[PDB]
Amino acid sequence: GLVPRGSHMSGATEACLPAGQRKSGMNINFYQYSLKDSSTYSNAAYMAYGYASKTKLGSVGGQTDISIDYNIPCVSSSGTFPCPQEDSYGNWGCKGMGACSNSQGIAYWSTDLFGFYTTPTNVTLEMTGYFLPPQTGSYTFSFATVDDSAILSVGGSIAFECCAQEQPPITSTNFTINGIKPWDGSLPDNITGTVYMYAGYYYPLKVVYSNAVSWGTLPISVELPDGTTVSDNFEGYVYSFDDDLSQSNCTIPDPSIH
Ligand SMILES: [Cl-]
Ligand SMILES: [Cl-]
Ligand SMILES: [Gd]
Repeated sequence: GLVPRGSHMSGATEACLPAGQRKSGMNINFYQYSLKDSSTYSNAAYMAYGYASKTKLGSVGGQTDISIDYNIPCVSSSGTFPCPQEDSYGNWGCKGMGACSNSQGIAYWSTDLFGFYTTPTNVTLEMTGYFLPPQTGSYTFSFATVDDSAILSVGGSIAFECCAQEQPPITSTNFTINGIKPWDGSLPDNITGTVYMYAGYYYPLKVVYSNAVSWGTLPISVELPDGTTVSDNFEGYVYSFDDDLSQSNCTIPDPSIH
């Protein structure tokens, strides 16, 4: 037929065409989160939107390197250096540093999260922007591991509303990757979510990440339709647009027929 039939039962992921000035990178908003609170971040509502009802600490924009790798200090015989989690041992030392005199259970202050001075031991952050597929097809997003709790959402009315990136979070819990810290135990590594995307449309993207204590980890990747993998540095794929709530045509509910 003259036209494609469209994804079945309106199943295409909603995307956007913002007409404003495109900016490289994602916006990162930071919110208060309590040290050693292992329960708040176990709730879907909290991870989708509830985080923004706590105190906003600040923000940084234009971030293209979006992976989290936060290692606590080891106060060692030779000075204070960050300890890779896999190198921590005993009660406690860090391999190649000897015994550490400092507690694993207190808050620590650092700029390791996107240059923003905060407590990476205990914080919640929201990354927002738009993913621009250069290729039409299936994209598979993944978290290699999660310390401590995280979601990733893709699409208009899932991540956020088109042309409304800067607005209070929407209530959708239809996560693309659910890496929420379980109540009982934890969850596997390399948790994944797949989205079919049309080249040249802007797909809203939200990552919400939380840490309660010590090490923070969120290695973010995407597998492209060509089978190659982009890890950590999403330069060329992620962008921000200032809100334009007046741009009437901004939402594309079905890019499969637009
Ligand atoms: Cl350090
Ligand atoms: Cl050692
Ligand atoms: Gd942690």
